[PDB]
Amino acid sequence: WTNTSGSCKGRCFELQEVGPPDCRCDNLCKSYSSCCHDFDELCLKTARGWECTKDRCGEVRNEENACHCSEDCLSRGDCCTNYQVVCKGESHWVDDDCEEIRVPECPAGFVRPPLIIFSVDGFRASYMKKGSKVMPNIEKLRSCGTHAPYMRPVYPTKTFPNLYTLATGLYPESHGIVGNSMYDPVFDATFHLRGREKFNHRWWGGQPLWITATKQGVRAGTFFWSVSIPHERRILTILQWLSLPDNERPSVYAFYSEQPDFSGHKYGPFGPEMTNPLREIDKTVGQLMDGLKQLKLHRCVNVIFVGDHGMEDVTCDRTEFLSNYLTNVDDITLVPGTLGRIRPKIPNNLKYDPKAIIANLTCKKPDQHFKPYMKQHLPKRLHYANNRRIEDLHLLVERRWHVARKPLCFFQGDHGFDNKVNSMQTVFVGYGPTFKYRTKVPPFENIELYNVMCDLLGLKPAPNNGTHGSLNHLLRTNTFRPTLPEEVSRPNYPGIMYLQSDFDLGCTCDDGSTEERHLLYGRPAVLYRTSYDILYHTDFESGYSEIFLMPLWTSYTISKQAEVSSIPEHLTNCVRPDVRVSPGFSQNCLAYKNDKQMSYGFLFPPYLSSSPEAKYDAFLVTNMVPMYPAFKRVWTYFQRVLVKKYASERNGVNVISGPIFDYNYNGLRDIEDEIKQYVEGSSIPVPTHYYSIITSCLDFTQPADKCDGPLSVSSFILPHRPDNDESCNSSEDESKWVEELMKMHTARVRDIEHLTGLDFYRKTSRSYSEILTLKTYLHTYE
Ligand SMILES: *[C@@H]1O[C@H](CO)[C@@H](O[C@@H]2O[C@H](CO)[C@@H](O[C@@H]3O[C@H](CO[C@H]4O[C@H](CO)[C@@H](O)[C@H](O[C@H]5O[C@H](CO)[C@@H](O)[C@H](O)[C@@H]5O[C@H]5O[C@H](CO)[C@@H](O)[C@H](O)[C@@H]5O)[C@@H]4O)[C@@H](O)[C@H](O)[C@@H]3O)[C@H](O)[C@H]2NC(C)=O)[C@H](O)[C@H]1NC(C)=O
Ligand SMILES: CC/C=C\C/C=C\C/C=C/CCCCCCCC(=O)OC[C@@H](O)COP(=O)(O)O
Ligand SMILES: *[C@@H]1O[C@H](CO)[C@@H](O[C@@H]2O[C@H](CO)[C@@H](O)[C@H](O)[C@H]2NC(C)=O)[C@H](O)[C@H]1NC(C)=O
Ligand SMILES: *[C@@H]1O[C@H](CO)[C@@H](O[C@@H]2O[C@H](CO)[C@@H](O)[C@H](O)[C@H]2NC(C)=O)[C@H](O)[C@H]1NC(C)=O
Ligand SMILES: [Ca+2]
Ligand SMILES: [K+]
Ligand code: NA
Ligand SMILES: [Zn+2]
Ligand SMILES: [Zn+2]
Repeated sequence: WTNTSGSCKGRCFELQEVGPPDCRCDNLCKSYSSCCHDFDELCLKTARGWECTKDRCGEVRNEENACHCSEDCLSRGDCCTNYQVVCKGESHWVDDDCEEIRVPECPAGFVRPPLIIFSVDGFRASYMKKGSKVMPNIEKLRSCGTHAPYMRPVYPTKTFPNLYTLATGLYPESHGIVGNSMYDPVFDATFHLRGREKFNHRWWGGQPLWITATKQGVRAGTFFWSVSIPHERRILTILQWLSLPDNERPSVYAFYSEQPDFSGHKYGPFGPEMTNPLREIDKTVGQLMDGLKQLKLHRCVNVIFVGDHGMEDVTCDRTEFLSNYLTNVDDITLVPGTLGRIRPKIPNNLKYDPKAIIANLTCKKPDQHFKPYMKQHLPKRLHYANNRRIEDLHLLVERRWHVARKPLCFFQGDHGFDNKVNSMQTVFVGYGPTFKYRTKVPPFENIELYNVMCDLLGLKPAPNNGTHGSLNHLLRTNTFRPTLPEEVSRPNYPGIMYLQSDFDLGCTCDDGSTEERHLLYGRPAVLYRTSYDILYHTDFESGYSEIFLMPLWTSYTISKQAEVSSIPEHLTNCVRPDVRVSPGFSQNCLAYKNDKQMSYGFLFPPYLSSSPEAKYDAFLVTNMVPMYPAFKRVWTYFQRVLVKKYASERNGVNVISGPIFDYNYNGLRDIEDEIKQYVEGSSIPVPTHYYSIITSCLDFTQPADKCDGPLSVSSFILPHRPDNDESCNSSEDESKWVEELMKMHTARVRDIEHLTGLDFYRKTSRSYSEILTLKTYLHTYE
């Protein structure tokens, strides 16, 4: 019980936490039914609006006014933000020339630059192109500070998952807010945007920035604002807190605006109607910046202007209905819209038939505007599977479309789609002493920001999914010095030890300076305890695992001019024992011969051997990996057509390929116990995915093998599946569908590192920070 009888006299938006029985005067109160009886009256004044007019200057203070223009307002910290411009002849901040801020210029008593996070909902990256004509304050922040052309949100590209990702540095599958709506089968409870259940702390994982700050003795303003509190009041409140005594004043602040999202939904992202809400947000940024200038803080504070996701054109007319595919949709619950998650309407309903459902949803219309996935099959770059609140059955929906359960307008915009979709990209600008001046940075992912916000506040981040140091290039100071992970397992370098006669595998073949040409960036370090051998070859090098019986990685270089050659018919089924590696640590062809479903492929492609002699090396048993015929369609096209195409296009490429095991879909390297499938009758483990990392010189005029400067990388994590049901056009020639599949499964090098326990690019001429940026890069193909 809370005693509402008390008063918010001299308590408005107090920062001190107040529990029952006493009543509150903070943001969470209206929201919690714990406000004092005079909260609305004392704390939410509106009288006379938000701006000083000439006729108010010098006024005697009336405590009923929303803000003040009286002579004492400044030391009281409650002037309207435009007070000085109107009453003291000062200029608006936006009208002042841009000037580099080389060090914080802070008033007496400020020990470090405060951080203000100004978050905007549904701010599409491309809105920035409207420029100073529509958004002059934001344009000044953008042009004079540090900006990315866009920032990538997490999937699903909706508000709750993204704002909490900004706050924690975690993927939704790890922080737990996997949607705006979710069902937790263990709680047997439902979380909704609307309603009180979301207030229960059990839903919220990881450690958000405000808790991290507080635990390290750094004070935070509110990161929650009640919907009933107008934006102008939010800004005045922040400015009031910044005027507090040294021993009360917070170091970190957040502002949130539900615009331009609301208007985007109503009018669509390209509507002329979007101009007004954008002007309104800019006006709010102006109030903040004018207010800061009034406090002599405009060259002291670091300001982050950041969005949660973008906005796409989505209308009533573009809705797929599940009732068109399934006979009884009244028996399922669908989280609908720009994504789909399906579960039985009755929890744990035994008649739920997910295999039959997926079958009826797979490639059933030519123009089908979604694709069903079991969550383990979703592209790994989405990191969207390892949480009990994520339904097994997912629908990835095509941009511009909705999926709904059945047919049983007022919106023209929506978002939630695959986070590499252009329309979903959002904004990032950093301005202040700690950010660089007039600097553009490449796009980056929102998971990276928590680390940077900790850097800006002198905090040590809780464990998270950012790669700390990968954004050092945004900062003038406060950068994080990363340290190389130490290698855990040193390799063996086995020389010859066996004779062909020593081998009984069922295999038949009916007929320096390797490290220099083929390992351009050093050997990958193995960051777990295991046993493996380096193997050298004219055309390739590998780290062969004696445990998993195949390479952990195979590395090779292909020159721009490289020749593509066939596999001679007499070598079609050629597999050769490797006299460097014991028969007991080798695969055997017998298992393949006997397994009616599983075939094999090679990591280094015989198609790219330098000579007919060299080709024989590609047929070694130590280059062989288990591949379903379905996967082989993809892999052969990749080995035979695409790698060469890349070399020709990029002036040579260096390729590192290998297996990934992630049977429990947690995005991390499986241990032996977690592997669940082997080649028939054998102990040869079956990868869930195969990766390839393709590196070249960013300066394409230089060959990959003689690159003096920054690198260019594209990588993939291809799902190893027994069919190509994912690819609706796979009945056609590989040239009509394989690249499309690969693009969907693009990946960061960092993603591969998590999944493999390997550490790449340890011997380069670049800084460690640059390499970390490279490893976080995602080639999106948009
Ligand atoms: C992205 O970055 C994160 C953070 O580093 C990595 O996630 C971590 O993975 C490790 C290794 O697998 C896990 O270690 C295990 O820890 C558990 C005990 O964990 C409990 O206590 C910790 C510390 O207080 C807490 O963070 C954990 O929180 C999980 O569980 C909460 C309660 O149910 C839940 O509210 C929260 O959202 C989180 O759930 C997520 O993780 C669990 C696995 O723990 C998973 O089942 C769930 O679906 C969510 O994904 C928890 O209370 C020990 O018993 C083990 O021995 C082991 O040491 C970390 O717990 C885990 N941390 C978090 C916060 O998720 C990701 O691997 C990384 N991803 C990638 C791809 O790199
Ligand atoms: C570093 C932190 C980044 C920003 C600070 C702001 C919040 C940090 C908070 C994380 C928890 C946030 C919980 C949500 C508060 C806003 C709820 C909201 O107002 O939803 C608006 C609604 O349109 C979203 O629906 P939609 O995704 O647009 O379909
Ligand atoms: C709820 O709050 C009201 C207001 O503070 C409390 O009223 C006071 O109670 C004390 C204790 O007997 C009296 O001495 C005061 O005269 C009251 N003050 C006013 C201004 O009303 C009330 O006691 C609270 N209810 C509780 C404590 O259960
Ligand atoms: C999958 O789709 C088929 C139709 O293509 C559904 O089968 C129909 O539904 C009922 C019950 O099975 C039959 O009486 C109809 O004759 C079938 N229609 C056709 C056109 O053959 C099947 O029910 C669907 N499965 C699911 C799980 O929804
Ligand atoms: Ca795993
Ligand atoms: K076979
Ligand atoms: Na198919
Ligand atoms: Zn949003
Ligand atoms: Zn929205």
